Amino acid sequence: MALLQKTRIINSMLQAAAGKPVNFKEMAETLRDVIDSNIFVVSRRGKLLGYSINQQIENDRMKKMLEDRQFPEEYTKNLFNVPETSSNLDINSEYTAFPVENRDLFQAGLTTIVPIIGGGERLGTLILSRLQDQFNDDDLILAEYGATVVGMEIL
Amino acid sequence: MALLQKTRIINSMLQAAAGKPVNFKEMAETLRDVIDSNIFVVSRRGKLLGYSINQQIENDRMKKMLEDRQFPEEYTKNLFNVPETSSNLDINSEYTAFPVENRDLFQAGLTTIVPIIGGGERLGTLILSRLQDQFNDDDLILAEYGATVVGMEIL
Ligand SMILES: CC(C)[C@H](N)C(=O)O
Ligand SMILES: CC(C)[C@H](N)C(=O)O
Repeated sequence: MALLQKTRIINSMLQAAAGKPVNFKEMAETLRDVIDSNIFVVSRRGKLLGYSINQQIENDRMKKMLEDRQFPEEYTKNLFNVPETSSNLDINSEYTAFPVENRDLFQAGLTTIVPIIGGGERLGTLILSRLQDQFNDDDLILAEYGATVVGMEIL
Repeated sequence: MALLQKTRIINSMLQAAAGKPVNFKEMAETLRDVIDSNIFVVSRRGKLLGYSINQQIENDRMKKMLEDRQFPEEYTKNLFNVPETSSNLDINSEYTAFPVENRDLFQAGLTTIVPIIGGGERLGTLILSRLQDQFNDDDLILAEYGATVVGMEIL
């Protein structure tokens, strides 16, 4: 589908949701639907504000992070070192959203890191991951739209 | 410039502005910059919440509307009859944003009507107008992004 269709999908969701008690789970599921990727909305200190999983993986440490709603400390800290969107980061990147013990299995795993920003403040990070299919401009548009509005709905 | 560049321009503006006292003038100027068109954010009852003019026109009734920050009653009412974005509406459309006494002069004037919606409620209308150049998907994406976030910043 065309980009305008996908943006319309986010827009209808935003239009109906404003105002109800903010729903990051819903935003993550929407982005997952239009970007076709795993979605994690991660706070400054690693708290999962929302996520939506597009691939079930059999890694226990990963399943725990989602049950805990908490990403690792070091990994989460290091996300501040990416000041601007950085896309198509491969399995060997320190920023990969796939678990490192499974690099062999997820050799084609791609990660996109999107700073969530609001008031000149890095409020969090929106992480996108999936297998094999390179992220393109359209995915970035949708990703950044979502990160911007999440940055707003965080306030 | 690519769409992703233009969306980045709106995004930086939104990112710095949240939160300061909402600024519809700034939003209108931004959209004008990226869509290259006149921009009017019109309330349910015709109040100009914001505008940004890309073409100065010599029509006094129009200059008054902007000084008053109020569009006409009938015209404003009839905007509810457009439930979804309707673009590239010509000079002879009842929805035209050009003054009707100057139809001859503005024969190539095109208008796009974008419902501003929030909570299942039509909150207003975002109107785009310009001469000669047809609106395309990219303009609509930018227009609808802006209308959606205006619908939110109205709440
Ligand atoms: C999955 C993510 C948090 C990181 N690459 C890790 O392996 O812990
Ligand atoms: C400009 C607008 C409000 C309308 N077409 C009019 O002529 O009054």
